[PDB]
Amino acid sequence: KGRPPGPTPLPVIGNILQIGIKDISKSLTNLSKVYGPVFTLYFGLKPIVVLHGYEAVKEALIDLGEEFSGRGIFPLAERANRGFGIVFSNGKKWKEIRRFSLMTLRNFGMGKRSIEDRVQEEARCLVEELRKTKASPCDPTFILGCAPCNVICSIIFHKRFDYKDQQFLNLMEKLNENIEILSSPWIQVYNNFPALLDYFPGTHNKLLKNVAFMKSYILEKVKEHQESMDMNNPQDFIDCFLMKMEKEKHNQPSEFTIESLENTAVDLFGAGTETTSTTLRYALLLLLKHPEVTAKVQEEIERVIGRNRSPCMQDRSHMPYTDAVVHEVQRYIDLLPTSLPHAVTCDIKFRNYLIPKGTTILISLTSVLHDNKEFPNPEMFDPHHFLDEGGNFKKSKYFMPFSAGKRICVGEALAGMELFLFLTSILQNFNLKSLVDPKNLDTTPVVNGFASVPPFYQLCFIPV
Ligand code: HEM
Ligand SMILES: C[C@@](O)(C(=O)Nc1ccc(S(=O)(=O)c2cccc(Br)c2)cc1Cl)C(F)(F)F
Repeated sequence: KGRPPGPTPLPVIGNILQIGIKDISKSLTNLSKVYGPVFTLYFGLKPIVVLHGYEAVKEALIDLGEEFSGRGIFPLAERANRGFGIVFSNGKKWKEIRRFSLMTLRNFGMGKRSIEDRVQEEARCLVEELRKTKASPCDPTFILGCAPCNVICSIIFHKRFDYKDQQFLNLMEKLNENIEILSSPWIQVYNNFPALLDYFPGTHNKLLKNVAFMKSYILEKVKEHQESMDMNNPQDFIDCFLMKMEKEKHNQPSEFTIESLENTAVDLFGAGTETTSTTLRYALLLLLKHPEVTAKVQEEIERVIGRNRSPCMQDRSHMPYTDAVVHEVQRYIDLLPTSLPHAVTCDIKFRNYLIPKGTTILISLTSVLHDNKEFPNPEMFDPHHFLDEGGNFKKSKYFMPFSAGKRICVGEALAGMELFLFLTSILQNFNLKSLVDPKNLDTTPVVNGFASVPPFYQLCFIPV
């Protein structure tokens, strides 16, 4: 017709009654059966266009990539973000900062030391810290959160920290606080009613204070770098950004500034820590529930890699089962069910519907990741979803946990390295033991807002 169809919204409240609050993804799936793959929803007064199923997602994100390359900024994000980096940036500001970040985040994008070497050092440090637990019951939340944060610390400041260093503990405290705030179920009420942000500013003020603390901490590092930076010899992301700024002195306007560097660094810490941490925490929980899966991974680790050397990225192609398990964890868990909000760059005609410039687009990653035809029994954890009859790795165009198109995760290659290297290192050195027993523990995702998190669990890391 003209505009995508949808349920008639109620005045002021919008479509909140149909969407709900607990499971947003199931509501979008039910609405798609009534309104089709392209439908309109109202988050208060804000019109949102939801894309359900692979065909609609692939046509928008890949075929009309540039048109759907914009980032939709919700009321809370708008108030909690003073200055943009990469995540909430748009236009030429986003295009330049993203292109720089992608080139810098390549394996050999920051001088002599590789991204892999930084992850490999962290994987070795992770094992040493799990060894300190003395095979006693523990909540892995803290230890599994330390490694991805330290990888970004090693990428931004060229040096990792001891899991006891106060400045590292402070940085993690601000990141965990911000995630707890963003993952609080009553937060979407601010997006449905942007007026409530003015009457109840306590939420966004706390996010602003933690971001300002992180920005100022990063500012100390950029000054230390400016003091000892050697041009022609970069060691990290800051060094690469400062020399890009030197190349930008001619044609002064510049998208690359000390301010934009602080914003990009906090974005990389925010988007790169909890995503990887939660996936690792969920992976270990799923490995406890399925010890037969864990045993087959350990068989591959013992045969391809030994016990006398650390795992590397070259081992992955020779390890189809382990690669399938990693892919299955990401596919099953559906970490970001609706990804990050998108926005249309210009007025476009999509599926015989007119979507005007700046309209917020919600990509249902669940509809792709949990496709019934591509993954028979999609609500069940099964490495066979990424395996053929012979046990060889079976790729899927439906594997979109990092989303797709122009806005695809900048840390896709990094997260892949971290997930593979950390999990193989843990299972090479330790056997996972549950105090509750495999039958008793629940692995069903706890969807509270716009992120899937595992339930609380404890486990023993027994050395092999
Ligand atoms: C398993 C771990 C991870 C998952 C599942 C994940 C997932 C995602 C998803 C779904 C998006 C939204 C893409 C979109 O807008 O459609 C995203 C964006 C982003 N992620 Fe990741 N991510 C992960 C790890 C990381 C890491 C380690 C980094 C650090 C380099 C990172 C940096 C980013 C950035 C900077 C963006 C914004 C991209 C942009 O607006 O252009 N992510 N990620
Ligand atoms: C700096 C800030 O932009 C921020 O931290 N934002 C942010 C961080 C992580 C994600 S995430 O999608 O990686 C995510 C979100 C919740 C739970 C998990 Br697990 C992962 C999304 C955002 Cl907008 C802030 F908002 F604080 F200002």
